[PDB]
Amino acid sequence: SKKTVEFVDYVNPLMGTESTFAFSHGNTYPAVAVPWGMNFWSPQTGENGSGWMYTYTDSLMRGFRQTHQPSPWINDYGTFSIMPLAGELKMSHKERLVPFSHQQEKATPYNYSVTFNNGLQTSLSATSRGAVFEVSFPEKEDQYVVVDAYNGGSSITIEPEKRLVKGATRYNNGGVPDNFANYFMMEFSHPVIEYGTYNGDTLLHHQTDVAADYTCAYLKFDVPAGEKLTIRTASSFISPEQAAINFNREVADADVQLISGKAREQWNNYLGRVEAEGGTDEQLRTFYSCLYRTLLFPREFYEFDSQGNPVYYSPYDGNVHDGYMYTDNGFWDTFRAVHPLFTLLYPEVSERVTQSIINAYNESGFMPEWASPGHRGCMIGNNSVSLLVDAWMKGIQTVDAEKALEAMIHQTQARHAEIASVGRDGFEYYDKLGYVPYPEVPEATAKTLEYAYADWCIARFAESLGKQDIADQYYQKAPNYRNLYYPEHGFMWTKDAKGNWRDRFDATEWGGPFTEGSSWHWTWSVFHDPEGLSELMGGHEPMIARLDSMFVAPNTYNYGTYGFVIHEIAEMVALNMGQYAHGNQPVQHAIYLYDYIGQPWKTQYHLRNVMDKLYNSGSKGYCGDEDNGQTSAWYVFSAMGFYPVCPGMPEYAIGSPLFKKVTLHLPEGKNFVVSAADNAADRPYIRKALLNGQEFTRNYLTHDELKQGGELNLSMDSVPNQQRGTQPADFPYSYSK
Amino acid sequence: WASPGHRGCMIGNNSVSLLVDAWMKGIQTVDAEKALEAMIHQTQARHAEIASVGRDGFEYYDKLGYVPYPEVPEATAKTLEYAYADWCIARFAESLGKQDIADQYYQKAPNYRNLYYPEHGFMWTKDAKGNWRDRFDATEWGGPFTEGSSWHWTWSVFHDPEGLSELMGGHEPMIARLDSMFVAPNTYNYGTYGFVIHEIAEMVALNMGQYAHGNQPVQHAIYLYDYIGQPWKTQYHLRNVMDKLYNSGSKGYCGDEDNGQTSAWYVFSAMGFYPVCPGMPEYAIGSPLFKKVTLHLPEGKNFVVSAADNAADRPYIRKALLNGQEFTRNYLTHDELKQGGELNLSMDSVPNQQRGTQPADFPYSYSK
Ligand code: NA
Ligand code: NA
Repeated sequence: SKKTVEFVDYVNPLMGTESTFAFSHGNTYPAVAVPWGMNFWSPQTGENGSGWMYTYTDSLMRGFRQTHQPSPWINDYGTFSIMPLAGELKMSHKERLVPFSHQQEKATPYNYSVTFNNGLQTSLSATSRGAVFEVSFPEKEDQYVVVDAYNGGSSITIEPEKRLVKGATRYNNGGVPDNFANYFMMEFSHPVIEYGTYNGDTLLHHQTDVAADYTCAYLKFDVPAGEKLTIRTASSFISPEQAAINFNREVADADVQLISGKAREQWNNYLGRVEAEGGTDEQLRTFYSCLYRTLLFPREFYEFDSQGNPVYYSPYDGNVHDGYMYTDNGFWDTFRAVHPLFTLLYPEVSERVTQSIINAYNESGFMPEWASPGHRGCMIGNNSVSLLVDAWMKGIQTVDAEKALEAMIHQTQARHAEIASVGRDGFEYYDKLGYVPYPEVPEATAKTLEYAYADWCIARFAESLGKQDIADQYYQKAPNYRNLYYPEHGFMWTKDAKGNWRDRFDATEWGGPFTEGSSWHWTWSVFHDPEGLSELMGGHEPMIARLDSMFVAPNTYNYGTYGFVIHEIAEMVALNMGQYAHGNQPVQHAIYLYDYIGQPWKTQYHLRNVMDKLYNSGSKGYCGDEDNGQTSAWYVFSAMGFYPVCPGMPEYAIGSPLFKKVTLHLPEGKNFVVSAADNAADRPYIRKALLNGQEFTRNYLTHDELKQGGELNLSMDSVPNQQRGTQPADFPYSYSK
Repeated sequence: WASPGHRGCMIGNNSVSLLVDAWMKGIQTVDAEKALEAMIHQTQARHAEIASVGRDGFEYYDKLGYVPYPEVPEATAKTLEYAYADWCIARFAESLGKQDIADQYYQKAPNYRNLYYPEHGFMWTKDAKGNWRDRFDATEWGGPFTEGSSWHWTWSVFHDPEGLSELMGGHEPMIARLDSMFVAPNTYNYGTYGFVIHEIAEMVALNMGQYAHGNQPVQHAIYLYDYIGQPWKTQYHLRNVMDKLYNSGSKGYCGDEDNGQTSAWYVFSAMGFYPVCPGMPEYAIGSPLFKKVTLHLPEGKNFVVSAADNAADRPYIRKALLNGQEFTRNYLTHDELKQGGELNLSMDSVPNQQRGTQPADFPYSYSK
């Protein structure tokens, strides 16, 4: 039903725009899009070529980009920009610098609007594959639009009499076939009075066709006072003909108001699949902003042909195929919570994503791990397997079982000749030794830990097909994490190919056999077997103590006499020293581990503390020094009250919900409610629970329990209930249990 | 190091810098041939007992392009100091018309590149066989470094900021790394309960020591934004440092005064400009502390830096006139000062991101 404040109204696309470390994979741009849209749009302040496309502290705008960028370091491909200008014409991105104030900027998912200091106003709204702009030019100043087709070998053609511009952009950062291009077209509402092209060296007036390394074109207008210029645009990865089909289907005849309303409706539809009630405006903004961020990637990479059928340009083999393709995703990051969120609330997406993984395998020989748009060398692991198996175990079964199994096994028994992250780096050593050795293989221990998990997923998959021999082969590798636990030191470490432990153990030392972390983080990377990890650590007791040594309260000695303001200044210190590296991948699940070892109240306390202290909805809203936006799905799940600790096992460990109520609108008209009528900032603890009206003491919900609809009714309290959730029957899955 | 005669202390051949910086500014009171002989000898010889007199490890340096560790103590710091002295000698020889000698020394000016560890993005160390020392650690003091770690010493390339940015991946990455050194502290959501809790938080960041003010190899670092397109950041951060890291009381400095050096940084920075690279007669512009400074130079010439609307929260240069003409360069030459005149600055509470961002505006780099 219509509401005064709709879910999309809570979204701030600039949340955490100042929260990201320069040398991380976190994006900072206010994406204008529809969910999973093939093309995104954004303001651009950075130079062409810079992954730092939009920098909040920069006050000069250069263009509005059609972008696909999933990380500043992965960078962009198939990108061009459009830039309206008043007064003086400037062609090169190096010279198009127009001052604006954030006070005259309004960024939302369905429309970005900005008014420059010179009074020129523009806004744009996106469809899946196109966009529409309005431009209001200042009176009595020259009126231009510049189209920038980027460098790397581009072309632009102007047809002034038809008010059309078409072109091809080929800029990319690798991972593309030899015939790669994005074919674009745009239409202007008003007569093109003058026009010209630029080839990176010379501005050529009256010329209408240009091709060079770097190309731009300008159009000059004479829009009458009171009127606005509309620009309609769409692109395709298939051909100029398909770009025109996309244009005609999605943006032809539209003004920005039409596209804006449609995108707003789409966002409200998709965001509204989880309805949060009974929270502050700040909490609602944080939640829906994180959810918006979560519904952007991976992007759909398919298009609908003249017959309305889905087709795609393959970024793996460069041919056009029937069916579905997605891209722009690092599974090493997104298997943990983003794809699990899809399997629950957006399973129609997982249905197509899983098919696309197999398609990429058919087209290239390997499943992707980091793709943008094709195979890119980045990060580690075989988490492609997790997406397939997690979905399969939740009843999302669109791929052929035998083909999927073959692909999974191959991913663990081969590696790309050039790209270490494609397939399994070090598989020969791992199969022989039970671990990947360092310094023989970079990041060996983090790899071993990721591989033991992927092998557990493959065992689970094979077992569910009745292929018990293959399952037992893979279950034999599931405990390989144990092979790197250094008993004298009580942490994961590394060995060379001869079995010698690396000299001078140091739990805090980054790099080497570890990835983006140290043993302090990577020791927790055993989410398929928390019970087996506790065994290594000497039992539930020692494990609880080590978790406690990550989330411990600040020490204020006798200084708290100055007030409660003392414990706040004191809490900063632990976070700044980084005892808990919120966002660090191998410990994203760690707060939930208390659910497995008998003290769920600690999960409840710490989770609620993190949600309150490390998030807000503003420009620095991903507060964790180690959080560069990657915890968006983590926040959505955690606010709802539960989290997929081990994808591939259809279970969600229970934390503590943020709102008085969330309602999940699931397939086939089923609704699942988590109600917490007496929830409050100082009432993080679950005293009692009813599941569908029956006393409920388990520390997890199954996917089936959610999917069938119903209600988890929680009685929240300010003190923990130490008699609840402490029995072995209450604990979620472990391989060794 | 002299007190009163030769004393074994510290490193480098910066005697050469005193001679060359003065010479290139027109101070020429020594025999040119004798000075060149002495400079060359300083790089080709070492005192039998005192490591800091002459060039410790010169044999290795000339052969390998760097001083190796553990063969020579403090090898990486020495290499970086030597690359700069060699650049100075090249400048001197060139000005005398000795182009061959100049070219031989200019070939050594880029030796700083030989210790940049690409995998890690910091200066590090190699042994004589060319093997990187195991267990890289950017914050590890001692060994191949002195009075600092790679974190500090990575910035010790005053004769070639452009070439340093090249190693780092360009202007933007170098900006990003400077920004992290000078970043204001993270206050999470604690900003609500109190304030300036941000001020208190700043003191913690300084206790931690992200930017080691006074630490020699990074003294110039705040001025580097002048070389890479964002002078407004130099302006903001310099003024912050001058306000927060100095006072006139008994605990007035953040570290050793050092024979006028920490003191001289403050004097230059308060006047509005700083000699990033002695031996090159120019001064990178920062942001003046006062509404006016007048320098009384030789031959009755006076140079004025005026900033009539200067104030504590107006650290930025909106606009400048040099001797009445629009001025956008991020440096003044020694000749511009010496001849007398005025740099008239319009100060502002917000940065002017359109000013001083062009290649023509950047000061000297050997690589440019
Ligand atoms: Na952050
Ligand atoms: Na705004």
